Amino acid sequence: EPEVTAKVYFDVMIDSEPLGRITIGLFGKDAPLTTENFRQLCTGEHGFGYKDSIFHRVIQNFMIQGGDFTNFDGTGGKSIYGEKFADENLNVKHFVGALSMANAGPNTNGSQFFITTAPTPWLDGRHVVFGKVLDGMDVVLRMEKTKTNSHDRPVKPVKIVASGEL
Repeated sequence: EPEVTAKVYFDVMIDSEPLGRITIGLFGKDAPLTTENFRQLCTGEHGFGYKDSIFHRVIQNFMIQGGDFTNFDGTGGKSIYGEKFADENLNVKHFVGALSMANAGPNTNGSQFFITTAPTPWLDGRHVVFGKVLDGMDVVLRMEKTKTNSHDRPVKPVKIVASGEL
């Protein structure tokens, strides 16, 4: 496993229901630019970030997806470096509990990420794995079972009510 160089957290709610804290460890040595973008979006030092954003897509036995704090539908988001930044490390394999950057092709990393819940080998080599859930995996598995109506969107918002560095 890669080395954990930092710890960030999400506090999750689903409509008048605290789900608990998800603790995330970052692979700051294998993906320094990617972890710094994620870390500073967790704290919000640049005036924007993950606080009060939602997980807009939930696919059972696959992944949950969030990070679109501009359009809330999977089309938006932006990095702290600008619009998009380059793929760093592509040799890390996905695993249950991994943090991985969503993209629209090579070198299109913004702020959208997913947390894998099952083996997803068809993403390997094409998405930058930059962290893992250290604690609160049961919260992730609870979020994964939420009711999705259409387009794999949760019928009730799965909201990150708080985020930052631990």
